[PDB]
Amino acid sequence: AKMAFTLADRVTEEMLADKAALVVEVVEENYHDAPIVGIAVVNEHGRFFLRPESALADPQFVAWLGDETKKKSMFDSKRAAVALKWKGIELCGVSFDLLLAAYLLDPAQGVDDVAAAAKMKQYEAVRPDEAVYGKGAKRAVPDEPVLAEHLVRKAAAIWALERPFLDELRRNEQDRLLVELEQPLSSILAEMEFAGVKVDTKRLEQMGKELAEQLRTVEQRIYELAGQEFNINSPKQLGVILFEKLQLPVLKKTKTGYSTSADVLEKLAPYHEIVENILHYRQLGKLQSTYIEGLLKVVRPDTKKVHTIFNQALTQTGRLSSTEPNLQNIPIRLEEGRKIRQAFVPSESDWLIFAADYSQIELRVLAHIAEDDNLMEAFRRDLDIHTKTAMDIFQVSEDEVTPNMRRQAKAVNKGIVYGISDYGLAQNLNISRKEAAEFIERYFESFPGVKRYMENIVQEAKQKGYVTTLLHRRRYLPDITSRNFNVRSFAERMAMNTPIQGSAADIIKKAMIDLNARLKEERLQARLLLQVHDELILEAPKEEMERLCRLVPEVMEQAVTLRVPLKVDYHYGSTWYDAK
DNA sequence: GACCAACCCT
DNA sequence: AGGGGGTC
Repeated sequence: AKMAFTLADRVTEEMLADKAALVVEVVEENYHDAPIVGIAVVNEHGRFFLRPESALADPQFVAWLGDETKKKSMFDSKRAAVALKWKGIELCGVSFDLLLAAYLLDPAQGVDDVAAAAKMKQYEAVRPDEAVYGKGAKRAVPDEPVLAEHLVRKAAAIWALERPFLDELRRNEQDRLLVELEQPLSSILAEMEFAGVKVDTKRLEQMGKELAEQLRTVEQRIYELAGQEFNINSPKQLGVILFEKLQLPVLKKTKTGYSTSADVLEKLAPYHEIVENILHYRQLGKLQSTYIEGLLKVVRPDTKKVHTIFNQALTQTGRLSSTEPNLQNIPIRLEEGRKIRQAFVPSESDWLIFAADYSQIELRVLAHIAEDDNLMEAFRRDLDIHTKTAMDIFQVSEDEVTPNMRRQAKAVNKGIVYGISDYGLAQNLNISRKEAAEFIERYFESFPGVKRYMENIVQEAKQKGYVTTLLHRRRYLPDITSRNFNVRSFAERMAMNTPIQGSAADIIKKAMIDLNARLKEERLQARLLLQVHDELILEAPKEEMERLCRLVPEVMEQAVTLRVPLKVDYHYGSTWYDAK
């Protein structure tokens, strides 16, 4: 049932209306320096398909793309915007992004194409991308009539669905969240991804060489200690060596066999010297395969940069994620892995890396939303929150908090944030369930506002069907009324955690927007490179460091006003590693 | 190609 | 709480 459209050979004026749905199709998953395979425009004058070689060489089309007063409705405008950046072309005037609209309305739908968004409004006259392009090894751009019809159907769907999505967003009080936060963020993210992060590949290659050697040493030790050679990475062979040949106790069983997770191996260590070597082996192998080799695979040889993609429409809480590479999980906890960060360097000579991070943003949001007097006081006094929680739950003075007490109060604080239960805290602290329940009980005795919040939010999630964040992000929790304890309990944890994690995500997004405007106003050459949930990483000329020291924390702290202050710490240095 | 245990981050 | 090799 073909949809009517003009398969245009040249760009004409009626294609350049000041309101249109626009599709700029980039089929490669990684859109950096990738082909644009076709273009489609739908507006008041009709529906059009243009070949990219024609349209992107046409000066009037390029000027239309870059004209802020010519409004476009798209799906996943950052994909388009980034692909066009690599071709030297600017995309402006995107006033509606259907991907981001669908994500705000319900993140649980997993909307990743136009067809999935359209289904939300009983619009089905468009195919899923997976049906048009196929999947896996059979993934292919189809021939032009099939391609052109698909792109026009997508554009037509966008044109049809804008009004219904914006109506619903408004009813939800999410219209400003789309227009003033997620859409402008999307363009900031596009700049970040495009700029990329410079990598010292030589330093990485030498790290790889050293690891290679330490891995050979530990691997031989392991075969010496096992008394035979085997695939250390094989769960079958390793399970046989540990739990049969060597008779180590079986403390945990996997669905398919013996468990060898790090928590289990740490318990087995006293019984045999093989265990610490296996652990060290896995630590090095992780660094080698994921971080040295993985990173070296994705660095662009021409520029020596990595260009991540930030998925802004994926997480259930409002966080971003990062892929190919993931720059939000670069090792930091153990010193040997943290050195990987010495390979991330400024993109120009005499530039430095600058990192700013919120101090305990999740707990401070909790203090604000729960209005707990004790917690709010703690933050208003800028106390070490974990020491203070130790003092209250153990009923001791600051002098009497031992390192183990602080470690445990810390785990409780994480637990309260992730809404965990006597059971989940017990596993984390390696203790009994009754003991955990005693900690939680003491916590709530000291922070009765937090308890009140946890109760109130679970009830609100049951009453309304969802919970919300500070800036009106939403998460639907239909399992909250389940009669199955485990399923219900998980939904309740989500009710408790989501306004905390999600409101934190809202605040840092708003900081990024405010910061980008300030950097411009000041005409600084400093640029945002990365976000890592509660921190922003920038590069700038050494001559701008002193100004950034004042400017960046202040923008991040003033992003919203909460009942308690926000606090931002910062550092800078020659490499990401040194920015500590 | 798809899963799953495993492990890196906040 | 939220993400991003071996074995069939």
